[PDB]
Amino acid sequence: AMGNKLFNIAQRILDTNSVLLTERGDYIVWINNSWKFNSEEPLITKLILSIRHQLPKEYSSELLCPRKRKTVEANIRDMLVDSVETDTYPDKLPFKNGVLDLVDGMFYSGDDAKKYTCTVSTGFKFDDTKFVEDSPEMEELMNIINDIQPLTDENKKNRELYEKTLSSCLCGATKGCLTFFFGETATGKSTTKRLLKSAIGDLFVETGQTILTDVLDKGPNPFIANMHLKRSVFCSELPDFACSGSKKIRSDNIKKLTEPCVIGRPCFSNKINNRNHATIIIDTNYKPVFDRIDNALMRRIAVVRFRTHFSYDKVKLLDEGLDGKIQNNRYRFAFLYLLVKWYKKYHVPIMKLYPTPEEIPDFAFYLKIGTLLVSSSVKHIPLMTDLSKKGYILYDNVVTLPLTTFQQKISKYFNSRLFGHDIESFINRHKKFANVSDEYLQYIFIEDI
Amino acid sequence: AMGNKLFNIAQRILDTNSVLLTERGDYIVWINNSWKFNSEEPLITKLILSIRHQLPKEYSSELLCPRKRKTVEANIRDMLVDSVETDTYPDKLPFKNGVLDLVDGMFYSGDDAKKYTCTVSTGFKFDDTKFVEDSPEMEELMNIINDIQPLTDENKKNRELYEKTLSSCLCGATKGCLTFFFGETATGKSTTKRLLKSAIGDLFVETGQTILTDVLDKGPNPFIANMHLKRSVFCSELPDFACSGSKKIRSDNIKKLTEPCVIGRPCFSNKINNRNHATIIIDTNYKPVFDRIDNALMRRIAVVRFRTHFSYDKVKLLDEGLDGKIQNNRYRFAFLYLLVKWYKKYHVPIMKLYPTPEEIPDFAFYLKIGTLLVSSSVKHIPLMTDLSKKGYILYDNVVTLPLTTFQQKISKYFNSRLFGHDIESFINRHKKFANVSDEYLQYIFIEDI
Amino acid sequence: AMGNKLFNIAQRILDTNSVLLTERGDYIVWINNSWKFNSEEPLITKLILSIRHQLPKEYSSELLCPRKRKTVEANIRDMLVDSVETDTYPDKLPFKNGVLDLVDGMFYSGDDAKKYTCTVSTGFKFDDTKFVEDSPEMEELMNIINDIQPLTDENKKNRELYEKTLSSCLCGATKGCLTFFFGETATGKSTTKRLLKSAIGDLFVETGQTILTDVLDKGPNPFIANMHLKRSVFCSELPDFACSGSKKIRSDNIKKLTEPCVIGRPCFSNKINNRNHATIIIDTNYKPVFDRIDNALMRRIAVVRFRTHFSYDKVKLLDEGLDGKIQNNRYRFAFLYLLVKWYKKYHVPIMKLYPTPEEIPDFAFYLKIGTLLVSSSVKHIPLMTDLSKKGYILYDNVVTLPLTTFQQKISKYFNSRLFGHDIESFINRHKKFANVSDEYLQYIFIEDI
Amino acid sequence: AMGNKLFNIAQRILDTNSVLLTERGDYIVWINNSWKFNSEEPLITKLILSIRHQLPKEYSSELLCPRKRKTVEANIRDMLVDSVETDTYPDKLPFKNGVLDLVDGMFYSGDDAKKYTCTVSTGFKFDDTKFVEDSPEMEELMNIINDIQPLTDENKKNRELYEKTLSSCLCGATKGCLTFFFGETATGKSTTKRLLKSAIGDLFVETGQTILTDVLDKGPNPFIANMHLKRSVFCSELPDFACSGSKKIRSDNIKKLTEPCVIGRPCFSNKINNRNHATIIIDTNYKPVFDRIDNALMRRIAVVRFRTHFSYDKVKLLDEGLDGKIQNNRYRFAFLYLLVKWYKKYHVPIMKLYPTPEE
DNA sequence: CCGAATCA
DNA sequence: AGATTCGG
Repeated sequence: AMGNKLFNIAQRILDTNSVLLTERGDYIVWINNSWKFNSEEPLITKLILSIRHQLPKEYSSELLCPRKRKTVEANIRDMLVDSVETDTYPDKLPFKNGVLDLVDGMFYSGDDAKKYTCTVSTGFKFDDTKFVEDSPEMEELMNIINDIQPLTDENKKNRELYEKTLSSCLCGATKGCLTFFFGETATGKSTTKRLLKSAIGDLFVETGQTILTDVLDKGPNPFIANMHLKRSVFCSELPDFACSGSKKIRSDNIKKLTEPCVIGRPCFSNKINNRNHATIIIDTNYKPVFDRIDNALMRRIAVVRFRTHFSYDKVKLLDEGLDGKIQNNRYRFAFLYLLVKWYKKYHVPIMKLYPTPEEIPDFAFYLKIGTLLVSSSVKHIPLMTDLSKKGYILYDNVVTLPLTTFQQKISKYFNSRLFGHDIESFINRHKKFANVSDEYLQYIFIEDI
Repeated sequence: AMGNKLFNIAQRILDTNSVLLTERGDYIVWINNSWKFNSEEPLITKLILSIRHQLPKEYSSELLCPRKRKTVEANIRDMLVDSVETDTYPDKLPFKNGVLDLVDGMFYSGDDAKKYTCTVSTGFKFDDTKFVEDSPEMEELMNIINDIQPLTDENKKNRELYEKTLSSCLCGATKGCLTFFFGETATGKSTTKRLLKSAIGDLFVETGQTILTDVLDKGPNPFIANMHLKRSVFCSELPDFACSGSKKIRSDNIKKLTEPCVIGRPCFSNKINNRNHATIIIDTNYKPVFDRIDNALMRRIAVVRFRTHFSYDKVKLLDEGLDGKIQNNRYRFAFLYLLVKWYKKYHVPIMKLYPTPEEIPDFAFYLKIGTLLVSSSVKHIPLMTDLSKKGYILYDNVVTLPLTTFQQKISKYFNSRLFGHDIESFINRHKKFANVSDEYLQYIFIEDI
Repeated sequence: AMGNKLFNIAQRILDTNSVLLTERGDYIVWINNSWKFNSEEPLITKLILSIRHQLPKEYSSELLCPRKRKTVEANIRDMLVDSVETDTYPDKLPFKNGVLDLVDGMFYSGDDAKKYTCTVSTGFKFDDTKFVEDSPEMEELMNIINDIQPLTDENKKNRELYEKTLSSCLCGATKGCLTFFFGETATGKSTTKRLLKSAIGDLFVETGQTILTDVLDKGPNPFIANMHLKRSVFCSELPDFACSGSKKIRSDNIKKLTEPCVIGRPCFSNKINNRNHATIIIDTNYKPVFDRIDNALMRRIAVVRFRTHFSYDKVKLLDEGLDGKIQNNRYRFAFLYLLVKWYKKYHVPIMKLYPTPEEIPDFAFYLKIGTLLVSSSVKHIPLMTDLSKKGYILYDNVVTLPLTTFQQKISKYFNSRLFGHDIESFINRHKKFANVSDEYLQYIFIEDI
Repeated sequence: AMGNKLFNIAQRILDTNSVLLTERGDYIVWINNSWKFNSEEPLITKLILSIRHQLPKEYSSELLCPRKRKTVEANIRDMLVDSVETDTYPDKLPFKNGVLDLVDGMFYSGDDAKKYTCTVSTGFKFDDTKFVEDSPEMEELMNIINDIQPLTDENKKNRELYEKTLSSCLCGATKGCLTFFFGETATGKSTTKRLLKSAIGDLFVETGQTILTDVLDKGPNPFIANMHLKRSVFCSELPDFACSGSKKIRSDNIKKLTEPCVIGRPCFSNKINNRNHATIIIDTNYKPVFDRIDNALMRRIAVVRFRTHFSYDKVKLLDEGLDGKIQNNRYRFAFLYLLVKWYKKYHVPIMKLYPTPEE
């Protein structure tokens, strides 16, 4: 009683694989060299209208009927059963004209880009003519970057880490180590953030201190929903941690933002499985203080220092008109080319995210403790023969140092007053009582081992 | 089994580009020289009925069928895939008869106005005959404005800032610096607000103190939904900040209302991406007090003082019948012409929004502190040779002044009693402890540098 | 494939302009000499059925089909594009039989009333036979009103203000000055309220103290939705303001209820633009106390005193059976005729709403202050030659009087103990500190000018 | 392309006036001698099916089709324009079999009851056989009432006021003076309340202290929404006023519950204008304490004292099995007859509510 | 293939 | 001069 040919048209459309069922139970369409997607409005009908010209005239004429078109859309929905997931590759950069590869630097379009299923995109059309190195904009932006981070051997490690972070901003996979941009106000962090935002378009997203000092998994969370399927996250506006009224960075939150699928409820929808592919960068003017510090957190945190003010390692004047050029996307393609070059230099063929926690006072204190306070163990029991005369008493098969002796000897390596709050917090977090008073921390000095 | 010509009619309609798919997934229509839009009811059918006369009789007759008309509407919906965004230009003033340019003062209509995609409009038809300068209404309104803000050299900067703010009320872009209307009751702020509202019609919107002292991003927020795609916002009814029971202006809220797309959930809809193009003006009778004060906030805030009462820099009598004339829109076109003249004088070709925070007691205190308490740095370490004898002790490579010395010397420049709460709050927000008692603030006097 | 004549019928119907598209995007119909309206159910089909007899038999027969009737309704919806606003005139009184003019006292019906677009109505049919002056009910109601408000020269101003307020209860425009009904319990305020309610039917609406002491703009607000497009509002049940546990009247709320379109979200709908055409009257047994007092509020507030008890300026007995007559609408048309007469006496041709704030203790205190404490200005600087010897010290080009002197001299005009809380609140709201202790209020006595 | 006869059938149905449009924008139907009403589901189709037999066979066959029946319903909706208000008379008592008049005591049914438009009803079928005076249940209930309130000259005023309040519980108009039931615990107030509830069926509604000490007009208010179109409200559970933490009775609330159409937002609906025809009775064991005292409140308050404890003015034994008879509706029609007799004694021809503030 | 029934 | 089915 209906059109048999409509199912044939649906089958032919699904042969092209122009519409796919996402793992989240959503539908995507391949229109205008882009994987367009909208949960609110099914774009299947729009896809049918787009690809009607790619079909015999006997079928394109039938597709003109909205009723028949909706019938074909329903047929496609029914046939599409396997919820095929997307956005697997981390080395492909989508555009409004297709996909650009980060490996060879070759940009794909049309069916070449259709082989890649990218739900999001950079938000603008790709232009290879502007995507060149021998351009005045490229040279100007290189000068700007050198101003922000000098190419000096003292800053060579810091500059290289900054370049690696910027290259990893293009990564489509999880970030295994958080990056901190430390410095003073207007040291180039904001300029770098604006340049990255202009270069990557819709892939950019920024947030404040909310996710860093508050529990994300509490009812709906717009921040987590926005951060899903992203390329880079900027966490600016941190408070004076040394002063009262400022919260500490929650290590639990930092460890939460390190998984491929970070949990968090969206608004009036069930999309808790938020895929985390974004490079999270923290902008601050002060050295952060964390509520909890451990080896895992120190291996999840890297710090980049900005040491050149623009009126430090150097002082220069401020360019007022450069902000307008950034807002005009004059250096967008130059920044993109620089990021591609850095990605090839560093992240080709494998992503690398190494931690640098030694640029934080509390982190440095904990690192020095760990280098000097290796935990007691059964393997350290045979050392009791030499450690008995040094105050270390064997308590429950553990080499234990008295709290008084520990506090006396911790003033030799650390300032007992500068680290007084830090030392007290570390003790309270790691002290144990023998009976009531022979308080000990299950750590051993290497000076006595 | 249906009409093949219906798709041809849809194609011809979309050739005219009379209907566009917004970035928010909404549909707009170009009817009666206006970009009409309604999410609740799709105006596509109404657009088809409007433009049926612009089509051959073979097609206009077919469009008379509501079923065929809905079929063509569905075809248009399917063909429209690219969610083209609108309202880009900040220099175009829409009307019910078309678009008026702020650059050359030329008003466009019909297809000339169709080139511009304005979702909102002034809410009334444009009239060039009333849009003249050599009119009695223009002279009367100029006299009224001079009464509100005298053309005196003492008030010349204040008057010019007020004129710049009024001209920027026509801006279709983000406001980079909040404006404060400070004064006493009935000093002309309400008259100016009413004149602007009558001049700009639907583009006007006003709000209370809710957005200034409360967190906007908390579930649904009607205020943010209303403020989207606006031209000017008035924030009146501020409390006595010096007295108890009155909240402080949240600097976080002020910084939130400074982005092109301010977040905030509407009512039973997903339009969190609220575009902010409105000039936010704050009406108050008292000098505001902020919970947090920083350089960014002071660069985001400007203050305009009203110094002429109407029974100050001058005192005059009250005109009871002027309110009726304002409500009758007698000076609507005169006010519009004055705003166009001011926009050409100031904002042509580029918008300018400079901060004036020095008209606020706490802001003035913080500005004087910043001029006198430049933060310590490594660049200031070589000054330790001269600063050691002046009480500045080098602590962790930071030039640190004792809290006692800081409090003693802050009474020389500031009244230690008048600013006692302010000084204490600043210290608590910016003090750091050396060990327990050598409390310091990482700032250096210039009298000793 | 459908009926071409259906569009012709729709065109003919829209020629009559029997259905109009409101500014709020709603549809109204002109049925039974009334502009019926319902957002929940479109009355267009009912209008088509009503006016089918006003069409040729070739069309009335076609309109009998519900499918064709719905088709014509959709055609009318599509053709109706201009969202024409309604309820402009304030001088027209709608009825269930048409519209009564307040200017000439002539009642219109049918197409004469169709020229007027009134969304609301009095809720009952008009009867000119009962709308007469030479009736026993009119004389009885005149006696009742004279009992409530004596026709005495002492109360002549109060009686005239009461009559003006009652006449303005018929106004279809914004009320520029709030009215207060002050007195004791059962002084005639409730009787007047009941008489007005019976006279005006659906146009009446009453509310409690919620809108006076609470913030209206907080999510949904049924009160604002009900008050829209109304003629009169009664705010009764005020607490003992001098005693604890009673909130103060928010001046912000009072100023909010003074605009043609008062904001406020309805329930599960977007009708925030609530048109305010109602005469707001406050019923209380105590003199109100406001959280904030200013010149604008005092110019927005009028007070009417009821000085005749019914067991004051006179004491009479209570009529138990008069309440039944009021509930039977016996004096409805007499009250309507009296209101029309008062409107012609006072509000013809222009509405007049003058403030009388001098009947409130705090308001009287502030009025006396303003008469005695004119604010200092540059125009008052030349008076410093005579004011220096009187304690007025010129501080920052402002004539400043010490707080001690101000408190000493404020006890001469005001009772420093009776107004002690009022004087202290005024000082705290208006005091300024020279350095810490030469506290001043920027106001000057006229005894020294 | 439809049938012409459907509009004619709709016109004929509307001639019978079996369906009416309420003032609240709702529809009511006259089925089984009752003005049935439902906003959730339009009962128009059911009414058409019911009255298809009252029509020529040429039309009943057409009405059998649900689609044609819905079409006729749409026609009726289009033709129904005047939102005629209903339930005006305060002297008519609706039932499931019709309406009983409080003036002459005559019960109406069918088209006689159709002339009366009652959205609500007593919730049970009327029975004149049980509605008689010479019944053992009537005598037993008279004894019970005399126990609750003695027929003594000392309590003659209190007894008469109590009888007037019980008679006014059947009033369909506004209550101009609130009535208080003062005394101690289990003095007979609960028994009288249960008897009234059993007698009046659905027309009864009972609440606690919420509406007496709190602000009614604050967002949705299910209590006020339920109180609409009611005949009597019982407000029990008043706390000890002397003890701290117990709120006082708000005079504003009392004045609010004295208008024909008391405001208040229902839940997810627009029924703010709630008609108030209910005789509000407050059950308490302490002398009331009010936030404000004034003549109007004193002119709005009536006090009835219960002075007979059932283990005061009398002390009698407890009848445990009487509650079972009450719940079995044994004294329902006897109580109804007593209420009608009291209404004729007091409220014929005019309702009367006189305050007693001196108590 | 035309008409009627069934009809978005 | 819904389309589509069923009947002629």
